[PDB]
Amino acid sequence: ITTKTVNGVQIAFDDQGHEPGPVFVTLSGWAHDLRAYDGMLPYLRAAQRTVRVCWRGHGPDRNLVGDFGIDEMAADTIGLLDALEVDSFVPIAHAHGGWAALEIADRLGAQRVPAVMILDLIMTPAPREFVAALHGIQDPERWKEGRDGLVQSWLAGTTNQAVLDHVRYDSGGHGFDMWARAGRVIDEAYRTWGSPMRRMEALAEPCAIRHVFSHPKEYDALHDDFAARHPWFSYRRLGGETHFPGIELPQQVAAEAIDLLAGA
Repeated sequence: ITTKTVNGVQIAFDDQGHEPGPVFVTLSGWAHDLRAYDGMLPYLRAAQRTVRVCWRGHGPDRNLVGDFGIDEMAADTIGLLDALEVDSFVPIAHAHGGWAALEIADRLGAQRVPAVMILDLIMTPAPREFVAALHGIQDPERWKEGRDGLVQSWLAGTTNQAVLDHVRYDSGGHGFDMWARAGRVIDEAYRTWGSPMRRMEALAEPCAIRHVFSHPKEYDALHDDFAARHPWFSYRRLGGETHFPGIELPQQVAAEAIDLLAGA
């Protein structure tokens, strides 16, 4: 694991592979790091240069950082990719990392970012149960309750050892400060855009987006309708038990990313 100072903050990352073409850039969700992509990584790096990126405050340095959100996540990873002289690249973002993935796509254009894959991101407007949990993890006294309740629904009774180990053992060293911030940023993201589908339609020059998921349940039909209206959009339900398709089904998700890049 290596680090750079980007925008005055410490960004940890991983740089593997030398195949030519667009670079895979992995972006995790809130309160976990590039180990979310340990399963996919052998397949990704065999295919393309692969850069796994941590968010600010998520690297080995677990000091509390200044408050930040989606605009900073985007500017940090862009500044990192500029420093690494990465040209065109394809973000792979887990759940609400997709908000930053889309902000990055929107900032650089379709030629510098020709595709984006998103993993298990709520595509409807935010359910009220969700918003309720986004406020419970902002609760100093009961943020742990909120997390366990989010986690338990993310697992959905799974037996997949990789997903179990990642949630139980591989996301330590975070607390109220980061979980409350995730509550703040995810809540404000739905409040501002309505939904990530609305977020996508606001892209001036939409690149190729693919949403890969196992958890929403409502509707694939909302996806069919979105794909039928926008040729740049695709999607695939994976059939996994969990909220973590990249960890539960790493080869299949990698195959999807390699497919998405091939098309674009």
